[PDB]
Amino acid sequence: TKWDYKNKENGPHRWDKLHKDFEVCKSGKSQSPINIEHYYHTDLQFKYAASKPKAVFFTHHTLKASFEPTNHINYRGHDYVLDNVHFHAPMEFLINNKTRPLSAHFVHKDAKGRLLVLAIGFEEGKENPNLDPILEGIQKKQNFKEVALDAFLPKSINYYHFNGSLTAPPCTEGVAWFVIEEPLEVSAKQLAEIKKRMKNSPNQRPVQPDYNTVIIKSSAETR
Amino acid sequence: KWDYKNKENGPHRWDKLHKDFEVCKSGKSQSPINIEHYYHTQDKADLQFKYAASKPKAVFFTHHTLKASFEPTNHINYRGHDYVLDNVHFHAPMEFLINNKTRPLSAHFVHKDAKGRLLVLAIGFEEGKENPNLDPILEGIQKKQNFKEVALDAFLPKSINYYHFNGSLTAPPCTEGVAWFVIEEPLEVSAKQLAEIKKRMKNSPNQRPVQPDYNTVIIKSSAETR
Ligand SMILES: CC(=O)Nc1nnc(S(N)(=O)=O)s1
Ligand SMILES: CC(=O)Nc1nnc(S(N)(=O)=O)s1
Ligand SMILES: [Cl-]
Ligand SMILES: [Cl-]
Ligand SMILES: [Zn+2]
Ligand SMILES: [Zn+2]
Repeated sequence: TKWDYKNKENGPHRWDKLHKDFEVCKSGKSQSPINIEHYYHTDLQFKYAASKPKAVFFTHHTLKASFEPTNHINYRGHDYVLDNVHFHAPMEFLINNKTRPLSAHFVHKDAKGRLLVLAIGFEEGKENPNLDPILEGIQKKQNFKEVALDAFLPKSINYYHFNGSLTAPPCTEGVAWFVIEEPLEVSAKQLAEIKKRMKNSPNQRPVQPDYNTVIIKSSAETR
Repeated sequence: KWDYKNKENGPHRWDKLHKDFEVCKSGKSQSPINIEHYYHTQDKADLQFKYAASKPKAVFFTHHTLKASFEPTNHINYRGHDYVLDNVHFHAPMEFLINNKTRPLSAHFVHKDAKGRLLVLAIGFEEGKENPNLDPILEGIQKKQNFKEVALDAFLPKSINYYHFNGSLTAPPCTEGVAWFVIEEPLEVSAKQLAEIKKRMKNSPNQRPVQPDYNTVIIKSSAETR
């Protein structure tokens, strides 16, 4: 069958049934997303640059932009190369039970195959020029307009870091999550646009059981 | 049948012996680990002890360990969650490594709350002064009924430094979602206590090798146990 976000046979409460591959979606004790609500206050380097997408496409219910392996985040002496950035409407992670209309995930992998994913919400407000090459380029196959990855995130960020899982099947654990507290802005026309291309259909996995995930809250400079 | 020797049933093959033991290989948050990257933090009063001297319901050898079980009269309260102490058992050598450094012995204080959530407390021993606290266990195991009270309210240090993370049981079925608190400060043990303890664990190492670490989030803090 084909996993989706509907309230029926293939929906999130039933991903585990569709494939044995997806069983950890139910049996796992560190599944994402969660409500980030209880945490501790208290080594992250960015190597992003304007990058022309390898491809920009709609896949498995998300708007996805893939990249050549030229961008990295270095964490605790290991490089995690950015594979792709994709979008969720609404945001999957809740910070103290507050949702944003959109979020973006920056998905990275190190040499051992370990995953590090960075999440950040969007706020309804002013236009965000960075969204445009992705929105302009679903429409193309070839020389894509560069995504300003080095301008995308806040210069100064406050983040929550915890151990979790992929928020979509096969829901693999061992994902190093960094969730940024600061919203980016997106216009009313851009959001409606982005939400419409993901078929006016919510692609937000519900909050999963939280087994007292150890979450630290900190801050860093992205540039 | 699972064991710690280098043949069919050893640590490398636990996932193969039973399908319940599959998370022993497939898990992304398996224990023990080398504790070497961690975050320093506040003393948020998260961890409060309600311990008292307790006579073991039993002291016995099971699954390569020497175990003392207790009545549900002892607690750990964490972040507004109460965990009742189930048992104390031993590992030789110590399973969690602190900054890649060895210990000859460790103790795990295994707790379970009403929902079945697991919290385990670990502390190492070093060769030195004799430890009187171990003696009712060494003395109580060649006996079967009346066990001497274990001074649970005295076993741990009054002031502790610990590392807290979520991990797994270090023995099959390697269940994850285990709340680990590893106390950095060691307790003491004599050469005779260490040797007999090992003989009561049949002079056979019951130490799980270190498993892969997927960027485990560890906070380092401190508390007063009494
Ligand atoms: C190739 C790839 O990135 N696959 C992903 N599956 N789930 C993800 S999520 N919502 O946890 O970021 S990413
Ligand atoms: C009943 C019981 O306590 N079972 C345990 N299995 N593994 C444990 S450990 N070494 O992670 O503390 S405890
Ligand atoms: Cl998110
Ligand atoms: Cl230990
Ligand atoms: Zn995502
Ligand atoms: Zn143990």
